[PDB]
Amino acid sequence: KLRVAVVGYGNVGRYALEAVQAAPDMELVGVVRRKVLAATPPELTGVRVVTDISQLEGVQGALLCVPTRSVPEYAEAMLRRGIHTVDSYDIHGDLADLRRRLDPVAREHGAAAVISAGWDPGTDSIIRALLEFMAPKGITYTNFGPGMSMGHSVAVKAIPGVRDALSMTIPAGMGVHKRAVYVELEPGADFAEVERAIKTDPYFVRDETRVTQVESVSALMDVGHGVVMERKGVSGATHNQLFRFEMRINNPALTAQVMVAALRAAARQKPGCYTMIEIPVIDYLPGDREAWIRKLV
Amino acid sequence: KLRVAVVGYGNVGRYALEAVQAAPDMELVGVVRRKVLAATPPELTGVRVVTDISQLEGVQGALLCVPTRSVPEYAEAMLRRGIHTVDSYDIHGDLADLRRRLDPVAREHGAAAVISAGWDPGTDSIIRALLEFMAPKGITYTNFGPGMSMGHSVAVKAIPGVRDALSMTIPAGMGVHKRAVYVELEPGADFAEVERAIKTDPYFVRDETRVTQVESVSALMDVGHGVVMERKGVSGATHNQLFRFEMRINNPALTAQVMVAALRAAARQKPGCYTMIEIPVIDYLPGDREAWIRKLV
Amino acid sequence: KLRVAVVGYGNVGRYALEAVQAAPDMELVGVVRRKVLAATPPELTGVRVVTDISQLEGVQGALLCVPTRSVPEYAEAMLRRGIHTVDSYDIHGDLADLRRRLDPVAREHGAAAVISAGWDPGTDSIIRALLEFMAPKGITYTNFGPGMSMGHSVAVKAIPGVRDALSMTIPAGMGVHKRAVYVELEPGADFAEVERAIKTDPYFVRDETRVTQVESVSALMDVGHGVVMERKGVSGATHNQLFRFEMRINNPALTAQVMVAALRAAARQKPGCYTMIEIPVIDYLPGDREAWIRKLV
Amino acid sequence: KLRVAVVGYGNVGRYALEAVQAAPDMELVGVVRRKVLAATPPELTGVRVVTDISQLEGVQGALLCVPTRSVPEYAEAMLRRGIHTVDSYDIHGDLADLRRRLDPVAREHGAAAVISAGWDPGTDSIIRALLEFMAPKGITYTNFGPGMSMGHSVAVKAIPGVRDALSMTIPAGMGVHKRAVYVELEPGADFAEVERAIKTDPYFVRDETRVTQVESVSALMDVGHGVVMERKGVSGATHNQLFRFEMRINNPALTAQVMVAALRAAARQKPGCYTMIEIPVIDYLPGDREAWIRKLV
Amino acid sequence: KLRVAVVGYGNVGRYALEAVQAAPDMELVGVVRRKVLAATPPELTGVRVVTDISQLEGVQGALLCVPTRSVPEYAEAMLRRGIHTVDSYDIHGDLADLRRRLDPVAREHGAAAVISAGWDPGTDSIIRALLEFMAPKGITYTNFGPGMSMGHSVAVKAIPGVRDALSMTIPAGMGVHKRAVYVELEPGADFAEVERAIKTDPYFVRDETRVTQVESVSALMDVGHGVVMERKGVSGATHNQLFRFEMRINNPALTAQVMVAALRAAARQKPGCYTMIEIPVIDYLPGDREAWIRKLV
Amino acid sequence: KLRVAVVGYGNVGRYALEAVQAAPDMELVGVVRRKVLAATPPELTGVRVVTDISQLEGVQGALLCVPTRSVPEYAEAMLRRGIHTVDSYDIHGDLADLRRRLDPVAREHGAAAVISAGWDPGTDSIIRALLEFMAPKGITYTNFGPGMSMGHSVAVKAIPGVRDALSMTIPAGMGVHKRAVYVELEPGADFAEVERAIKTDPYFVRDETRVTQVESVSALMDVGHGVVMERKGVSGATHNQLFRFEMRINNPALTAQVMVAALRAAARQKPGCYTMIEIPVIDYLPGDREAWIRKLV
Ligand SMILES: NC(=O)c1ccc[n+]([C@@H]2O[C@H](COP(=O)([O-])OP(=O)(O)OC[C@H]3O[C@@H](n4cnc5c(N)ncnc54)[C@H](OP(=O)(O)O)[C@@H]3O)[C@@H](O)[C@H]2O)c1
Ligand SMILES: NC(=O)c1ccc[n+]([C@@H]2O[C@H](COP(=O)([O-])OP(=O)(O)OC[C@H]3O[C@@H](n4cnc5c(N)ncnc54)[C@H](OP(=O)(O)O)[C@@H]3O)[C@@H](O)[C@H]2O)c1
Ligand SMILES: NC(=O)c1ccc[n+]([C@@H]2O[C@H](COP(=O)([O-])OP(=O)(O)OC[C@H]3O[C@@H](n4cnc5c(N)ncnc54)[C@H](OP(=O)(O)O)[C@@H]3O)[C@@H](O)[C@H]2O)c1
Ligand SMILES: NC(=O)c1ccc[n+]([C@@H]2O[C@H](COP(=O)([O-])OP(=O)(O)OC[C@H]3O[C@@H](n4cnc5c(N)ncnc54)[C@H](OP(=O)(O)O)[C@@H]3O)[C@@H](O)[C@H]2O)c1
Ligand SMILES: NC(=O)c1ccc[n+]([C@@H]2O[C@H](COP(=O)([O-])OP(=O)(O)OC[C@H]3O[C@@H](n4cnc5c(N)ncnc54)[C@H](OP(=O)(O)O)[C@@H]3O)[C@@H](O)[C@H]2O)c1
Ligand SMILES: N[C@H](CCC[C@H](N)C(=O)O)C(=O)O
Ligand SMILES: N[C@H](CCC[C@H](N)C(=O)O)C(=O)O
Repeated sequence: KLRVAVVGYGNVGRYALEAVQAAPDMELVGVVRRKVLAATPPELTGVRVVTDISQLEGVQGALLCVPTRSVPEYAEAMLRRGIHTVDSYDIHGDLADLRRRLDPVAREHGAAAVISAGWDPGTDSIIRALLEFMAPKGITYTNFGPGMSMGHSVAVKAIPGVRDALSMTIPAGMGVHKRAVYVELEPGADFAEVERAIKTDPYFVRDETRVTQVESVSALMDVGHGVVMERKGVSGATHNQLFRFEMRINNPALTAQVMVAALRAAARQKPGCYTMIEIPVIDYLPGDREAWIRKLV
Repeated sequence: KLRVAVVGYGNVGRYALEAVQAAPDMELVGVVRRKVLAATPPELTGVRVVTDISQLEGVQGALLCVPTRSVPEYAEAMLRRGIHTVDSYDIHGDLADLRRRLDPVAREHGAAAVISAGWDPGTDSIIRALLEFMAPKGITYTNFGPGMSMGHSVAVKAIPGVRDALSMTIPAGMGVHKRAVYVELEPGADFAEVERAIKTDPYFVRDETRVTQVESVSALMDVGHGVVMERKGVSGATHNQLFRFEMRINNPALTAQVMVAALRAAARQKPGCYTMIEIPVIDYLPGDREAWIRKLV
Repeated sequence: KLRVAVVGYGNVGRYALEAVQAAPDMELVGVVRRKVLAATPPELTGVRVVTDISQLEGVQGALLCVPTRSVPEYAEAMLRRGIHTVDSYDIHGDLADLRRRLDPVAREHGAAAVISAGWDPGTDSIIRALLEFMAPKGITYTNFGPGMSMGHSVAVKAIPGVRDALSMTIPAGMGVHKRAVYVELEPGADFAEVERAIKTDPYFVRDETRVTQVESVSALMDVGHGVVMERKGVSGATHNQLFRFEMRINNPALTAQVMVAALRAAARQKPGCYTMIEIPVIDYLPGDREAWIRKLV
Repeated sequence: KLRVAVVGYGNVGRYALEAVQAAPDMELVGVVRRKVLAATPPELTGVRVVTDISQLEGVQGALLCVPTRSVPEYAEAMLRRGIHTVDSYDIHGDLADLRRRLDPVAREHGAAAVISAGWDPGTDSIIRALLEFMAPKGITYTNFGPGMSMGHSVAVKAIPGVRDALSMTIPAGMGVHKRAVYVELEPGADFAEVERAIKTDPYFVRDETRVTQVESVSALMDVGHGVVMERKGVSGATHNQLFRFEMRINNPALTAQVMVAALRAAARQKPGCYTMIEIPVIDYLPGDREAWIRKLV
Repeated sequence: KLRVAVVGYGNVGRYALEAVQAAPDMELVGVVRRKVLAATPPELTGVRVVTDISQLEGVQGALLCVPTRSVPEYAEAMLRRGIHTVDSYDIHGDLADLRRRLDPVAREHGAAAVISAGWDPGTDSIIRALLEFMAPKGITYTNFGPGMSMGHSVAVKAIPGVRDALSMTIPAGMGVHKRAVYVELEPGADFAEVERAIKTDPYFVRDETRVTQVESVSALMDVGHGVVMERKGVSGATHNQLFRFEMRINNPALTAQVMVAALRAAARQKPGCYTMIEIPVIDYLPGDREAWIRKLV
Repeated sequence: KLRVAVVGYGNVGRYALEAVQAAPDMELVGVVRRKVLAATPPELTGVRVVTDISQLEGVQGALLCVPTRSVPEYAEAMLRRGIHTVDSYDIHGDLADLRRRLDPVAREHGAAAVISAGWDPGTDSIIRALLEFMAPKGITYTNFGPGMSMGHSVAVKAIPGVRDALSMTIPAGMGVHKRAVYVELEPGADFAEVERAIKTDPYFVRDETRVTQVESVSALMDVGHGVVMERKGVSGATHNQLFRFEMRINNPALTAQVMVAALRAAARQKPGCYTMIEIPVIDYLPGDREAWIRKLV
């Protein structure tokens, strides 16, 4: 029923299309791309592809599957048209500001926006909140990898001279990580300059980063990723409460599925902007509540 | 700030008291017990203890730490007084109905009730809900133990002729569980009788149960418990997404802590009755939302 | 490049197509299906689809992605046309016999056939052989699941009255397995008779099998599967040598990828029929040998 | 049976003898040592021990259990006498070159040579090849230890001044390793110079190496070793395929057992030089093929 | 039966009190504190609390739950009074000397002293001793954490300017540890100064230490800790024997419990001073030996 | 220095010989066998083998490596000659009686005896005692396997008609085990009768046992074994204390090494009989105590 459009046909966008088609409560009106070539990708045969969302039926919701750094602008554009929006904006240091920014825009145009709705930020944030209130005193650790960071990869591919890139995240334990970036340079690019731009990027300035040039990125790339979140803390006055959550998943696949759920929820909220911990988890499930209560609680 | 009362001073009740005292946004007005002897238990020295909640300040919320089967009547009594209530009612097949029964009573008295707010039902429910929407197709398994089930223990304890009892839950894998009950009989009691009663209790009727008489239950009892929840499912059209969540904790201590977070949440809801998946996870955290968003998302 | 055709567009066939397309030394000529409807599934847009392999260019090799019980007939058909063939025939009981049956047919038509080339039988077989000669004395245990057995699922779907079916394999440990079948019955079929047919099928008669009728098989089905192969044996006269191999993979995806490698190898062999342990592992890698030796040995 | 001689009665040689004695298809003709003292070690009682392979019956195959840096010369010597040879040459850097060097010598004398046939290089190489074709895209990580590297230990023992030495390999993760060397110095030798020689030896120059002088190497030495080989890759176009192989074994025991199997295979090959991935796995099993197919595939 | 006194009411002291009360063969005569305020802590309601052990019954044994560096003087004082003593003195390099110093003082006053009786030193020592004689050759590694070190915390706490502190121990593997100190400073204190003092404390001088100032230590502190002890060694002439021991426990609670068992043991020894490996493990069990032999051996 | 004899040259006995030769504080005077053939086993060349201990020098201690059921009689024989004795008598239900039986015999002849000194009973008993006093309330689980039980194997080999046997122990979790016995029958034996005798044996009457006839036991036999002992209990009043100990070892190898340590200890005790929990663990280590204190505590 909910009419949706996938914006940005990249990694997450391609899985988003599949997530929307499998969804029992949604309808894929079309796909919004920067350009639409005469050669139609196999999986888009029979799918409406356009350069502007307005040329797409009566779109009520949009999955913003574009680069994180482009999320703010797209989000505002869709919101100003009264279209609910979901994105997986992953900059932890700024998403709280983005929410305050989109809130009024969303409210004034009678729509809802759910930002940072991937697995991290996203579902892992809900997990961190659970662990936070289950054992208030202590420390939580979120260890990523080994795997591909779609966000870091996009930032490297954005560097001039980079034909293609793979940003891998390696867990060093205790919340600390190391990053290995493999770059496929364009003919004429200067490795040293590309290395400088990578390490200077805010995405990379806080972690030990190692850049290596390679002949082929696709030969080394696997979009799989994972996480291990752990907490050793106190329940009331009771110490040594141990919690552990782990995933070994297809990064883009899970992100897109989560984004779909967040949009299902966005369409149920009062106009405004939300992060995933501000929405009752039942709003992420399709259909009436009763059945989910009996099945899950 | 929030004035609270712990109702029922047993296992969970003891930890509930500690959980409330450690919470930054709550004040423990007192403890409600069926009886108050002249001999004051040490941890209660300096704590108001009465047989009726009416003799306690201006109690705004109450943690119902009484037997599961006694929860319905207690919740209705506190609600009819305008007191928010939280309980850890653990009968999965019935809780949905309990929610529908308490909803109107809660609403008509301007109060909010959060039922089944322990770790399972409770937080494990929120977890199951996440796994469900992160990968809509497939199967989720919840394996408990090895550990003590406070609920099953209470049930056995109530049986006539049982001086004390320990109900252990053993994980057989794939969601199947074996139950081992260690019962300490009262002088001159019919074992075969107690045994028969145990096996046919709705709490035991569905699982493979073994009963063994022992000289001392306290010599064998440890209130530790744990869980392993797993899901192998499909995100969109992408198969083999793997998720795993595990806990190894003091059972009653976690439950009491979760109940505390839930009551905090209850005081923030519109009058009515809710299960934990019907509340935004951030309302379980004390204080303003903004800081929690920067820290967790 | 090796001109290749995919026979049977089911689960394995779907991934097989993707496997061939990604292969650097192969060209996908077309797909052979029992029938070709006017409605072209998206992924087959631009792909030649016929009902007889002879209407496909100059096919040199064929991937028999048909039901295991149909493999012998397809293989002979293909072999009699000078086309190398590969299948994932999974009946351990008599695959050795199939090999003896196809050997002369393959030799007399100047073609090679590599049978039972999935992950088990297939790659797991090579692993069992290594374990076997690395520690000649002791016992090997191959534990499957939890996951979907594509072969058992196909067998159940073939029973009259079954609309759709899922056969999951559960590891009981020590090489023992339990099978849980979920069936979506056809309007009118009798559960009891379908259940009897499933339990007595040669695929299930040797394992504790449980059958359950469900409303939706697709809601529970995930094609992921896995294995844990272990061996505690003797090297020479030195006891307690410990080996362990494990996989958590997309079942049909891996099967098809292996079939492509097996076909690559098939084209390099003398005319005849082989199992995977009768072929040097290097023949499964594309291109000249030298590079793989330096990279892998 | 295949008449076999063990060349080099060191660690590997000792287990090699036991491996041959347990082999159903082999006969131990004798052992070749640099010298034969009048004091016969217990285990060699009844075993013919000479200084030149020609004084051994009619030896058809030889296990070169000599230092890796001595292998090329021994292999050629043996091959020039029409004797099939097997070694565990472990220098990954140029074993491919050794193979090209021995190929003609082996072919021109009608004998077969299987080089680098230990567990790594050796069996682990076959495993890396399988992983390679099961999931063509992604990266493989081979993590060693904690344990004793027989090869690095031999190199250290060869340095002037070293009375005895132990070189342990420590897994740092992601294919990275740290090496901890324990040396028992000869009366008078200088630690600083021995330390320098160790650290700059080609065996150690590529890894973070630490050297420590000890009073007794035998007190710390255990020949056990292990490995964890992992791969997260793509099958066809399906990402996140997870594979893991692990062993906890007696290093030299396994090495010698594999060498025996490699020699068994060597005798079945056309004259020439091979690595283990160039030989069908079934040639490593004793006796007719049929039985192994039924038992393993 | 055995009349006991808990000396020092801090972390371990609190649990020591609980440990003594639960022990079947002991009576808690009282608690010795440097000061006794009019405000009686709830758990001490009904417990005799004094500033000198002479004001407590006929104390026969004392648990010295005071800072490690204060243990020597306290032990000598209790011993000179004929009181058996147990402590958890954790300085590994010094304890042997402490044993030689307390031995005569203990003997000349007809008392027994068991030093360093926590879990490490203490029970972990007994464990290391077993692994040592079960496999005499090889190496044992003791990896602590993640968790809080009561000892290191006390040390930091004592530093001038530190209001409160949390010393966490992180396992780097192979016996190496990283230390993370979280310090809550007193108003107007020099961080760089406190930081400098910490890093040079004998407790910290040998390991990689990081110091971080925080607003609240209690918000981060959890007294849980753990350990993983492993040994790969030789039993006789048989290599690769693998042993592994792990604990995940409430640090101060286990220590207090072990100290209780040790004191029980102390009252059973000939006058003098002992470490835990110098006492038959059965003297740590209450009551007659016969039953323990039937139950444990 | 301590002069020792190995009695019974079977599995444990052969490793016992090696354990004694590696021991720094012992001397192997000889081996006592029921018979001594003209053909000397390789490893006994240079070792004195006789049919009666009296023909062995000045034997001060003896390792009784004979069947458990023969231990009582041998133990008494050696003790009556003033020879310390060690055995690995594994019948848990009776060893407590055996101790009371040997005690007076040992004392009257001025010797010491350490019974049930293997790994279980033996070192695992010491482990169980530690866990018992570290957390008094709770339950301990000892899970064996998969592996070979030397004791059960001996009992089956003792059955008339059994040419050779392998008794494997499989862990079913929670202290429960299953037993798989593989028997190689003599020509003429009756499988049914052998099966009856196996299942009737006290060694097998308390566990689910399955007997299978096979052509070769040596083809399936691996003397490796292991254990996982776990405890979830209370330290004082603190619940959920988690402990876990695991071993993957050469069964006979470890048993013999432990027996050697027990004898080293036996020679340090006052005349009498002991189980391993009645001896300070330091007495199991060679040489002066001081060094072990500084190294282990
Ligand atoms: N858990 C999380 O929160 C989480 C997880 C995974 C991913 N993510 C986020 O997902 C974002 C996208 O990932 P991806 O791998 O799909 O990236 P991608 O493959 O580059 O796809 C982005 C698509 O947006 C469009 N696009 C590219 N550059 C653009 C630009 N500069 N301006 C406007 N549109 C542009 C393109 O689609 P068209 O060519 O069709 O226009 C492009 O294919 C990442 O930045 C990452 O931060 C977050
Ligand atoms: N490791 C292993 O060795 C291993 C692993 C996985 C799978 N396998 C084998 O793979 C086989 C196929 O699995 P799958 O999941 O791909 O089955 P599937 O999804 O049912 O597809 C089989 C295809 O075979 C073609 N076909 C030809 N004759 C058929 C017939 N008589 N009945 C039904 N279909 C027929 C059909 O394609 P068209 O409609 O296009 O004609 C059908 O879609 C299984 O039987 C299993 O034994 C082996
Ligand atoms: N996976 C693998 O591929 C793998 C694994 C394990 C070991 N290896 C290889 O095995 C090789 C041997 O290991 P090891 O532990 O058996 O060494 P070792 O204990 O030192 O024995 C080597 C034997 O070689 C003979 N020898 C002939 N020439 C020699 C020389 N020039 N210097 C010293 N000895 C000489 C000696 O026997 P005589 O005294 O009887 O002449 C010596 O005992 C290592 O170099 C290692 O690279 C490979
Ligand atoms: N496995 C082990 O061996 C192991 C494990 C855990 C802990 N420990 C040891 O336990 C020791 C104590 O730990 P904790 O956490 O209980 O420390 P704590 O919380 O500071 O308690 C020590 C108590 O001793 C008294 N005290 C403090 N400073 C003193 C001083 N300067 N002189 C005399 N008395 C003093 C105080 O009790 P009053 O106020 O009542 O006088 C204080 O509460 C640590 O030093 C650690 O080394 C050893
Ligand atoms: N943790 C433990 O407590 C533990 C662990 C492992 C083993 N064990 C015990 O070790 C015992 C022996 O194990 P094993 O594998 O060495 O058995 P084994 O291989 O049969 O060796 C026993 C030896 O004693 C002699 N012997 C055999 N039968 C005898 C008889 N009926 N009367 C007198 N002597 C006899 C023989 O030596 P000769 O031919 O040289 O006379 C025989 O080789 C087992 O019963 C088991 O209970 C205990
Ligand atoms: N921050 C983690 C997880 C990022 C997940 C998602 N934001 C992505 O871009 O892959 C990383 O560095 O891998
Ligand atoms: N009771 C356990 C361990 C026995 C260890 C030792 N007593 C043996 O005979 O192997 C079993 O059934 O395997």
